[PDB]
Amino acid sequence: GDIKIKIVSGTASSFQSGSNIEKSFDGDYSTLYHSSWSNGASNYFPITLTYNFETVTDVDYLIYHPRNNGNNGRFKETEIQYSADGHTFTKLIDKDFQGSATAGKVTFDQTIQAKSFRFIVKSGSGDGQGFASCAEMEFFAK
Ligand SMILES: CC(=O)N[C@H]1[C@@H](O[C@H](C)[C@H](N)C(=O)O)O[C@H](CO)[C@H](O)[C@@H]1O[C@@H]1O[C@H](CO)[C@H](O)[C@H](O)[C@H]1O
Ligand SMILES: [Ca+2]
Repeated sequence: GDIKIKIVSGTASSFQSGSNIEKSFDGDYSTLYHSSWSNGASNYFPITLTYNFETVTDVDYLIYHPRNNGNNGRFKETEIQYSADGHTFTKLIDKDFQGSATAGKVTFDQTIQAKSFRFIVKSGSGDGQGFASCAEMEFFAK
C-alpha cells in the first residue's frame, strides 16, 4: 500500500508559543500547530509553513488535517511549493482548502522529488482576519 514519508523538521513564519510547526507532525490529531494569536497586523498573512524530510524523496500526495474542533486557522487559499534540496523552492499548485472543517487531500499530477514542502497560506478561517492552524500534515508515496 501507500507509504507515509517521515517529516524530521519544519519551520513556521508565525507561531504561538507552544504551538510551533512540529506540533503538526507529532502523530497527534489533537495537538496543533497554530499561528500567533496576535493576528491584527496588515501583513500578518501570508503565513509560510515548511516541512522537511531527511532526504529527497518521491511523494505522490499530501493530506492537510485541520483542527477537529474550533474554527480558528482552517486553511483557505494556499500556494503549495516544494524543494528538491531544501533551499530552492518551486511552485506546485494553488490549493483552496475552503476553510473546510475536514481533511483536505491534494493528489499530485505526477510523482514529485522533494526534500521539503512549503505552504504559503494566503488566508485561513477564524476570528478577525483569521489564523493558520494544523492538527497534522501528512505526505505519502503510492
Ligand atoms: C474554546 C473557545 O471557543 N475559545 C474562544 C473564546 O475564548 C473565550 C474568550 C474563553 N477563553 C473561552 O470561552 O474558552 O472566544 C475567543 C474570542 O474572543 C476565541 O475565539 C477563543 O478561541 C480560541 O482562540 C485562540 C486564538 O485567539 C486559539 O485559536 C484557540 O485555539 C481557540 O480555542
Ligand atoms: Ca499534531
